[PDB]
Amino acid sequence: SEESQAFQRQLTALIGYDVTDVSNVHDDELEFTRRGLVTPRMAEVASRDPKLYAMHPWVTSKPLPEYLWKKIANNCIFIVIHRSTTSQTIKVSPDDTPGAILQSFFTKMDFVLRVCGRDEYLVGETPIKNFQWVRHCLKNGEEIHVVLDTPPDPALDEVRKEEVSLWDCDRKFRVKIRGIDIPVLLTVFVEANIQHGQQVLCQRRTSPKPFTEEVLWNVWLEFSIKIKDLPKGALLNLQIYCVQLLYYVNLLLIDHRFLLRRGEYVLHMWQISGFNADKLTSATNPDKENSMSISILLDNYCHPIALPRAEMPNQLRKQLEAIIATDPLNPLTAEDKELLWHFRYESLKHPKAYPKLFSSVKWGQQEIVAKTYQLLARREVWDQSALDVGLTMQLLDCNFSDENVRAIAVQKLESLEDDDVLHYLLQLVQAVKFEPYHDSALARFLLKRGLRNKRIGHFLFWFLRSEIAQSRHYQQRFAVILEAYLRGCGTAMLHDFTQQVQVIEMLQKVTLDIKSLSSSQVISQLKQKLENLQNSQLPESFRVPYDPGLKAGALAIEKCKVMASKKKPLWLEFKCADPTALSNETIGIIFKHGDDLRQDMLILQILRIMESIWETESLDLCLLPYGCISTGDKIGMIEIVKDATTIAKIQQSTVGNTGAFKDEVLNHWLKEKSPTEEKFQAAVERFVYSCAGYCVATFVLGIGDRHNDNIMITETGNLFHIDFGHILGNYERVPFVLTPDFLFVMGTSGKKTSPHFQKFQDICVKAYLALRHHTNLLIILFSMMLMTGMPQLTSKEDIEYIRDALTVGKNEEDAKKYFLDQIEVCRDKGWTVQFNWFLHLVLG
Ligand SMILES: Cc1nc(N)c2cccc(C(=O)Nc3cc[nH]n3)c2n1
Repeated sequence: SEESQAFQRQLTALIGYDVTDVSNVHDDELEFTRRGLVTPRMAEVASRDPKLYAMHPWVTSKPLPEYLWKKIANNCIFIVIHRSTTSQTIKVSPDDTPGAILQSFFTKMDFVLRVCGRDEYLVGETPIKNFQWVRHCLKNGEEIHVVLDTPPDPALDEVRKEEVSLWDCDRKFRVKIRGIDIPVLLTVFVEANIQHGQQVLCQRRTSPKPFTEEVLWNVWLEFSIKIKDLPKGALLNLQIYCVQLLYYVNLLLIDHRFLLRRGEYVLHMWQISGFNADKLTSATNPDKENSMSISILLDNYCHPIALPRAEMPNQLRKQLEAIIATDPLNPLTAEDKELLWHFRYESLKHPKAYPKLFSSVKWGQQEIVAKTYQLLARREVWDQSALDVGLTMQLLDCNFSDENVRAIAVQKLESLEDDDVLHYLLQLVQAVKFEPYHDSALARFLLKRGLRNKRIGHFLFWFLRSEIAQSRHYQQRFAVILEAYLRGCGTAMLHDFTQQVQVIEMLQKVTLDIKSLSSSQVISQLKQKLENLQNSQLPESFRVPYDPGLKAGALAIEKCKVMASKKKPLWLEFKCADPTALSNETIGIIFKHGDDLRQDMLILQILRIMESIWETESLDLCLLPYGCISTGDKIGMIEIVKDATTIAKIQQSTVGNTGAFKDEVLNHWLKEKSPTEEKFQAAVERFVYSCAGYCVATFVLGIGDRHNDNIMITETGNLFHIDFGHILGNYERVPFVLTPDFLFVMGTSGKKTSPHFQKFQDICVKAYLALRHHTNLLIILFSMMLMTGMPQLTSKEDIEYIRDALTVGKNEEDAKKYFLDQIEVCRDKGWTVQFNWFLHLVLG
């Protein structure tokens, strides 16, 4: 069909990479996964209620927090229903269904309740107190404005039609290293490794030969592992040294069909620069003219080789219990491993032991793996226990190459409601990088979830698209997942994603084109190019990628400008394209090149997770984790937090480009911007909370020592950090930033105390203690973040920072003292560090 031979060109420009291309593949695993995904996709489309899918209610089965209950007049929430112009207020109880909120308007004085100014529907059988939009209304002191209208037509979604034994040969596995060769450049040798989940099962090498643009060996490298002991997910890892590593490449020793890898191979190798997820890829370097390659041979006879509790002492029990207790990063000695293994059935009654128990497995032994599978059939406790995301994330990291282990963690995620899937989506997507195969329970889980809900589906799209555009190591695998998702979301979203891509691609060339001049001469062209695009180029509107609910209209040209950073970002403003928009505020997006916005994404995501850990304890630490979409390499968009200034600019205003930071200023600015002393005391309350929130979160993440220009505040007291790639993204110390100008708002002056400051410490202590209950979760997310998104900064010693910060092993009281001491390094230091940042960041 020419229709579905044009559709493929659409998907291709939507993905940013061509899936059908078969030039950089040495097998049919991708075709196999593309085909492989047809069933889970079609199963999901056929399974979704077309109406609830069309309206995508943003719901939560979580209890309504205290800070929102303690902000209720009397079991009464007010909604304002709009039509023509005619407003109308109804007396509604939190437990009121939105279906019954109409039987309180069609009788109390068919259709659907849509939020004013956004594509957000209050539909289905949920208590209204459970709609995400209702909770944010209660939080920010805002009236709930609904506009009655027609439900979208489900028919708008609708998708376009479609239609011997390895355990029987005891031979030592071997690889023939024919030789290497590099288009253009010493001593050089191949190192060959048989790996499984970062566990090296064997090591062999070749003889150091002279480094010539062509180096041959024709050697057979016999390993000490039997053909019959090779576990599925095992990688032949080939590497080149000289001693320093130069290039690597991997090859699954067992394919997607369970066949021992036989034949001839020429593999284009990945270069190094300057541990991480890129070193794990089964993908080869597409760049042929430049890459080093390697030629090998694997035995190829006949011959398809296919792959098919008692008592316990006391000091041992207590030794075992101490192992299960230890954090995810604490290492296991052979003694610990042999212990976990011997008492495996007793280790099975503790879900918390699974990562350590599965890590104590000798995967290079057929019989052992076989018994581990015996163990997996006795999974009742794991299956029954309450789902633990931190524990679940652990079995999906780089340390576990076995599909059956990985799949039990995916089985545990199936019971996550949409709300929670969004909290962990970015990291589940990054977790695909640790999958030995392109087709996994996780890749299908991501797919099943995207296809069932447009919010998860929208973000799943941008997340995959971000990776396809800047990761050559994982783009193929990611392009196959995106294509699977796009062939089932519906033509509605299909067309909708098309609008989005056109706009953002248009605005990126502009970003790059304006960047080419590093002035009044600049201010000129920017307004010229935005005049061009506004005609028959960018269509009427488009969804805001970081906020799927908002549709952005035309460019309010007058407000758009190039900003003053070494990298010249664009400050763009859009009219809301929705007439029902209660207001006339624009949509502010920053477009930039030079910031590894991938890093901000991972950080902002953990920031949303800490806001959620604080909710389990009725704490609102007022963080502003702004929308942020990475669109490629060192490029993307940033949501503009309205009514906000940089702390340094508030200083540069009444001291100006100096360092003579007056402790008086911030409080002057806050009073300057407050219309009443009522609003001033809220702007002070929001400050204490916001400051405490960032102080802890920042400290825990090891991004506490920040420059003055990289901390912002709203005219309403909300402080917040920015530019998360600018630190460990390109990196005397302060633990976090708690300067004298902040402290002066709180009431204190240098070495004193005030009510707000004690409130400050009591929030900080609570907040800091509240996260320590999720030590394991945070350690794993922090760990996964460094492997998948922090190029260079791994070491493992960078990871182990979080252990120290989270003061693991320490009891509560010892942990409260440690934090208060950290608040003291701040008190002691005052302006020392900020001053060095000016001395460093503004002058050298
Ligand atoms: C999040 C936010 N909001 C602003 N109002 C803003 C205003 C000026 C500059 C930046 C900014 O540079 N943010 C970032 C974040 C990552 N890179 N740059 C801003 N970021």
